[PDB]
Amino acid sequence: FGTNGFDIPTIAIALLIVGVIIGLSGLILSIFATATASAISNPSPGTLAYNLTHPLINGMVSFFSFFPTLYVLLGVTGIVLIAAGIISIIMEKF
Amino acid sequence: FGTNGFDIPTIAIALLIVGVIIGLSGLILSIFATATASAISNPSPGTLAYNLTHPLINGMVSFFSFFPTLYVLLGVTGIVLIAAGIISIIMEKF
Amino acid sequence: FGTNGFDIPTIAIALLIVGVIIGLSGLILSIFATATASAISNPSPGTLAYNLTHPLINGMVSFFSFFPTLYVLLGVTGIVLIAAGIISIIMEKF
Amino acid sequence: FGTNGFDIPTIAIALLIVGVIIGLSGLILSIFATATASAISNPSPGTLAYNLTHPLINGMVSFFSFFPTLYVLLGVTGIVLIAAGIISIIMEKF
Amino acid sequence: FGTNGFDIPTIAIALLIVGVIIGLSGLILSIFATATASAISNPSPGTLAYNLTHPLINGMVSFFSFFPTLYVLLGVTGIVLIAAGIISIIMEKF
Amino acid sequence: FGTNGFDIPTIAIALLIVGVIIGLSGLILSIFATATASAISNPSPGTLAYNLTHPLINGMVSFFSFFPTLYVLLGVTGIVLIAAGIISIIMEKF
Amino acid sequence: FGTNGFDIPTIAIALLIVGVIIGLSGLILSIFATATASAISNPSPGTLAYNLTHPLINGMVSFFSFFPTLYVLLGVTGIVLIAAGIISIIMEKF
Repeated sequence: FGTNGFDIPTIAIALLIVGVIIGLSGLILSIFATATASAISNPSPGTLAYNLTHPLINGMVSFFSFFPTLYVLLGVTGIVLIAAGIISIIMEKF
Repeated sequence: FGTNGFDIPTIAIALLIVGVIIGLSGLILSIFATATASAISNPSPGTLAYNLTHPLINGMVSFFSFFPTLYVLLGVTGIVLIAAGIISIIMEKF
Repeated sequence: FGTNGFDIPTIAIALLIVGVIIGLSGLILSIFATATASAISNPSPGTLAYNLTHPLINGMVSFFSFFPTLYVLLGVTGIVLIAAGIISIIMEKF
Repeated sequence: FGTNGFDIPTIAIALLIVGVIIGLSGLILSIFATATASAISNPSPGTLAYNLTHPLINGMVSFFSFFPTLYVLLGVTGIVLIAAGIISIIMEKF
Repeated sequence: FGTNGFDIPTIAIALLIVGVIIGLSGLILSIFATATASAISNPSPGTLAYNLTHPLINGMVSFFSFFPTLYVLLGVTGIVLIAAGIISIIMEKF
Repeated sequence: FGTNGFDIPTIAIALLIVGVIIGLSGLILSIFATATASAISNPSPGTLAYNLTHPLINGMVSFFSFFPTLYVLLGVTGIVLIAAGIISIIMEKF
Repeated sequence: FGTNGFDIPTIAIALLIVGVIIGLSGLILSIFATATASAISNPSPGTLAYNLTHPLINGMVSFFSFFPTLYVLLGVTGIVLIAAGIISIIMEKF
């Protein structure tokens, strides 16, 4: 069901795959992050361990704050793909 | 029953396939998402685990909000295909 | 699901890998730094051991303060990659 | 249905294509701009980040304000094309 | 849909591409500039580091102030292109 | 989207590249200059080390004061380039 | 009763096997865990044996809390398998 490489069943299968992978990833990352939160303690505000450890958790927080826009762009890509398929169909179907 | 590549039985079979695949995908994704909801807990509003985990679920929500328009475009594609078939029939059938 | 080398499932898998590795790294570094903090003592402000040891901990603090911006740039790289993929799709999909 | 290169079905197909492409473009640009608005924050009116970032958003606003007249001219072009077709028909049809 | 090289679909696609690229660029530059603002500190008004660092941030501010007019001219170019297309159509369409 | 070598997407990409490189350069130079300021001390106003070291820091200050106008000219170059592109379009587009 | 490797009797037999194995496993693990609960005592809240033994039972509890989602995913796999069989039948049965 297509013209050259655009197959609606293939598109649906790809959507299935990407959705399941993203759900998987969220699950694994949340489960791991719970363990990370459990492991690290809060020594004190101002002794050596604090100076040694604070920037690491700051970097953790920053990167995990960067995740959402990555996911949003990944979502946007699919609309572009389906749309390019539509236009390619229209171009030479008539 | 057609002229070159437009076969109404083939079209009906393709519609069967895509519909069943989409129903399958919805079923699997919902069942998996129920497990995801069960697994992740709500630690607290403001401690480390919250900072570590909140953006992930935000990205989850965003992508799953992107799904509907993808499905709508996928549906729109079929009308274009059937219509191109109709026009191609009319062009050289007379 | 792509054109030449841009595969959304591959992108999601790569995001999974990088996120898990970064969480791992933070965990290991924090656990090791706790041991470092425990091991080294504070001899006195002005005798020989202080002169011998202070610059080392200063360098420790400095490098660990350098970590955050490294992580931020590492996060920024992914947006560039996904975006280049989007543009490459658009260029020859039409 | 024409004389040399003016084909009313071809004209209708071209109108279909351009309309769908323009709707596509508006959709994609709006969805992307929502993400852009979400990503960038407002640091403060007068510190370093403001000086560093304000002209960029000013240029964004300016270019997007330039879009409308581009679209209007693009629309005007079609009337000229159809009209040239009409005149070319009249010239040698009699 | 054109005469020699002026194709309205191609024009719309080009507008899509340029708009998306400009939005991308603004996003990346703002995100990077936030990190730049975070990294550099304010040592003091009059010691060595100030003399060493102030002209650099001055040059930063100047160039980023130069960006807007560049964007405005880039926007102006498209009106010229579409208009040249219109005139070229009119010249030999009749 | 152009005539011979003037491509608006290429221009936007070039602007992206130059802006990011300039931000990079400012970041690296400021971070290095902070270390330079930390390393060198102030011996005394009138003994040997002062005579030995003062002209070096004077040359440092002078060159870094020369940077801003270099950046301003570098910014000016882009307006000239875009403008030459506009004029070249106008010359033979009609 | 199938096409290539999808055999409904084989599927039913596999379901029988997996169900019986899972029931077996639950039985054995519960019977063993009862003995584990009987064997270990509660020395006191704060003497040496408590420090020596508490983390072990904590790890026990954690892993056994991890079991349920493992079982849920194992259950989900079968729906995917049966569904892939259905789609494979439909693809080339017509």
